[PDB]
Amino acid sequence: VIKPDGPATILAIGTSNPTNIFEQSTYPDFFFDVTNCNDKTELKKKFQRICDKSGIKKRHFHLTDEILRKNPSICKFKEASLDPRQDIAVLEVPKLAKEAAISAIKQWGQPKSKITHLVFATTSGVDMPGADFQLAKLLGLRPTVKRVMLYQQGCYAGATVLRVAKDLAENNKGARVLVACSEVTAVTFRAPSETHLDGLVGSALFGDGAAALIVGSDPVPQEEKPLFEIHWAGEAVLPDSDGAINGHLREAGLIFHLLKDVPGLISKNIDKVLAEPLEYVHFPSYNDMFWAVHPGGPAILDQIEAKLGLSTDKMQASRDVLASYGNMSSASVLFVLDQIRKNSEELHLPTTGEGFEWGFVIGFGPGLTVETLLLRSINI
Amino acid sequence: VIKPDGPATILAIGTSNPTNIFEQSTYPDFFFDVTNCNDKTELKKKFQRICDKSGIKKRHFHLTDEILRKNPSICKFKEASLDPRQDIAVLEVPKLAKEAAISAIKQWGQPKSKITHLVFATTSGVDMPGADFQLAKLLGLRPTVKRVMLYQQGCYAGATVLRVAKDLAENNKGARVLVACSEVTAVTFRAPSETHLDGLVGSALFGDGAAALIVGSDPVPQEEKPLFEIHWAGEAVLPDSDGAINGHLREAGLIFHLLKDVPGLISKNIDKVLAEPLEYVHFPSYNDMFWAVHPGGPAILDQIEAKLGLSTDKMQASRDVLASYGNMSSASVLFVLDQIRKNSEELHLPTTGEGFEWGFVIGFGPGLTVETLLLRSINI
Repeated sequence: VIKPDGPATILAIGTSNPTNIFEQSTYPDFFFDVTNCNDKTELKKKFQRICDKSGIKKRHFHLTDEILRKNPSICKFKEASLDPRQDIAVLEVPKLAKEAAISAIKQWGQPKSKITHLVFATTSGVDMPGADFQLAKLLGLRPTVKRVMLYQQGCYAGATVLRVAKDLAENNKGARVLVACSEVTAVTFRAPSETHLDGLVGSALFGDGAAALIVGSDPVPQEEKPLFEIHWAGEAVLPDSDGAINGHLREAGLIFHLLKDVPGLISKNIDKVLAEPLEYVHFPSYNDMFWAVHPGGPAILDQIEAKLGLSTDKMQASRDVLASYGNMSSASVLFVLDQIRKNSEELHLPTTGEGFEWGFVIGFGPGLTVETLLLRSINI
Repeated sequence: VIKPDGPATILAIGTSNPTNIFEQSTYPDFFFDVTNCNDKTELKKKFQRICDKSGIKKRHFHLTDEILRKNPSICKFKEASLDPRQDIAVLEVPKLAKEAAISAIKQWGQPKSKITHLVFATTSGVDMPGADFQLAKLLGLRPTVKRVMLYQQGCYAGATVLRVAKDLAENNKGARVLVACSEVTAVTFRAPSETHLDGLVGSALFGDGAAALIVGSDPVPQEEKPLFEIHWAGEAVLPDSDGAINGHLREAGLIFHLLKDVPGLISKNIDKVLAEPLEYVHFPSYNDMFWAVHPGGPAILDQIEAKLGLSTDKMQASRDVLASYGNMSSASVLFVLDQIRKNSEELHLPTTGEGFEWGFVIGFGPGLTVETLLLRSINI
């Protein structure tokens, strides 16, 4: 049996977002109006403060005033609303992923018939057949495409899809893995409550977006263009972090609870979590590495930057994604990777990883799980 | 980078089922009583006929008269019931998997600290953190265990977990993958309706059970005992099978729709689906191979047996699992593999695959997806 020689390499990255742009400055106006909470003036001030300090300037949403008017239960706090949320999510998640995938396949330059595997991640609703099948059907991929459907894995899933793609690409000769992460806030949309600050945080942070990439070992010369190589992939459940990030799919939709200690748990343990991939490459300086950190919120980015003593430019691509699209869960870290390579191509930098050799793709989520991948950039 | 030489090998299989045994002969009596449908005498006759022809003699269930009495919404056809179903499923799925895993780890003989990966599959509810985290926590596995959580993949998931474990085991030196499939009928439990024959089929077929296995490449001599080797893994979406098996997680729980043509779609295409792994091993006779076919129902087993011209003993292990535990979705095919090796050890057969060299692990489900793995038995 002939196995491929080289590491799993990202051969293309494509991204998509819904066309409806919602400015964060005036998001509280829209939000309190569609949920019929205009009379909750005090809660609006608190939500305005969360939005102004969220580090987000705009978010793209499938959900509009019209769609929410046609599905009134989604605007209610605890009323039975899973059904219309699913109806929206099940259809929109693979549709958004399709646009990201088309862009990824186009950048790759090779026909879609060469895609042997498909890894799909979403926390935006669940269905049987999954969003993986639905994406495969929409793109017209081979009926024999090997699929890995990652449902409800939260914000670390952008890192999980690459960890899965790593083994699928490296263990199968000629394997070209289509990776797709798509998030639509249909299930998480929560009406504002005086008794649910986590709901206000999520309503201020969560955005819509899809990211797709082609991963494969042994790139074909003068045909495929290598962007990033995956050298190590793994994860870690943080000590004393039980129940830090919980998410439950209920009759009212996806109800989440984030304990106040989440950014602190991440920052106190980040150096230890990065221990194994750092020793693999002989402990390079943190400032000599590129950072594709999941923009969960401004606090997570600020605290990792401060704990590891990173210069302000390291977290810029992560902050730029947060500013432009908010927290798009699984898709976010892949948008960051795309922005890192785009900045590199725009500025004519030595490597695709902003001039740096080694780098990290870090995702965070339920567990508290921190998923990390060590990537090597490609010289340009 | 040193990669392992040999194929992904199943090093142990452990199984579990809830302690409450429900005889299929008298299941209609219990079923119509707990759902308060005793007055639907005509529907009871139809359900009795489905149960008598289901090829199932007994099923193990977590759900009892008492649990259903304490959660009355689960006994209602379309009333909001996802919440109490999830409350039960989220807790019971990893608990049942724990017992299967403990049995698998015990048979393996090596410490649980050596488990580097965890692949978990369930269609019995969804939660964040997933059943994979919950199993890892209950077993006390390393906090750095690499997890692949396969939610809502239906009845082909027993084959999917092995396909995933194949690449994880073969691409990482020293990797020992704990595979766990656990199904608890909490979400699928459906009150009988004159207008939902699919509900009656599922109520007569679906059972509870968990199966766990240790998968790893390059077995350590005189320490680990190889049971089955995985040589090929793949899948196929069947032609003209759109919407054949649909499953939706709604406010009322997991609502499924199975088109009457499901066993026919599987049997008409099975020879073509098996084409790629058969040519890999030079087309051996179907009767010279062992069969670990998912016992979805008696019709699926009968029709594949008749189409491929299999002798009656081939589907026996599959029929025995159906008879003893019913359709336990993802776990079923792994129970079949366990029964194949148990029969082989009991009868002192030449190989672990009932004296045969090559064999198939076939799963079916939403798509219509047919997942197939080619296995080689080990000489005993």
